[PDB]
Amino acid sequence: LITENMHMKLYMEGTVNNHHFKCTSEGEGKPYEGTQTMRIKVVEGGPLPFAFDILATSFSKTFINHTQGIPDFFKQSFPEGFTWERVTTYEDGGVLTATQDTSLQDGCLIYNVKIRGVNFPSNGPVMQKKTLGWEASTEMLYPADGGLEGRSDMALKLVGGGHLICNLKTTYRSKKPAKNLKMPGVYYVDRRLERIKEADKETYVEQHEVAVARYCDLPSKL
Repeated sequence: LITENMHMKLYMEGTVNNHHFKCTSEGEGKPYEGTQTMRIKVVEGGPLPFAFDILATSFSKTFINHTQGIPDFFKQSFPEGFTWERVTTYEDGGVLTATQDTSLQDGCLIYNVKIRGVNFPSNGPVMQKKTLGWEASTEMLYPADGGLEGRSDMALKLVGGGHLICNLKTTYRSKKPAKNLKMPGVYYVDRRLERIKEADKETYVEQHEVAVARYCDLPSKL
């Protein structure tokens, strides 16, 4: 059902500082090796007046390599799928919220994303388009209410070097009933999200992510 190779389709709509846009993507990856690729089109609203980089994480939790017994909450949620919602707070004032629906319709993963970003400073690297990709990041995940919550800090590279830091809070909800879910322990996902190709003023973007889950491998004294 969640096979070694899997494809996905995405529809995205939203608003960043009064600017409306829509996106679509199709892609594929290896859900069990944590690897994936999306080719993304801006179909309405382009060329975007803000750095495409703020959207990157809105574009895939089925594609995380879960290893040492680590109950895979995202894969188990199938056939019925799961949702996520997030608020990302940028240290210079911008806030982006995203609510997403992940389903599996007739062999293919369908993603539906709604974005709303406000308060981005007009003199900031995001609105001035002075960003250069994300550094690697670690998410810590912990169980809450029969779902998972996530916490992460991320660094967006700037022109002239230095970083704009942002903070992520995410709630994961299964649509499959709790007595069918082995819930995992507090765990961590390390991930790297890279841009592979762009064209036509970021109206075409190709994006690749690798992600691997872990329990803490450090010696314990207890």
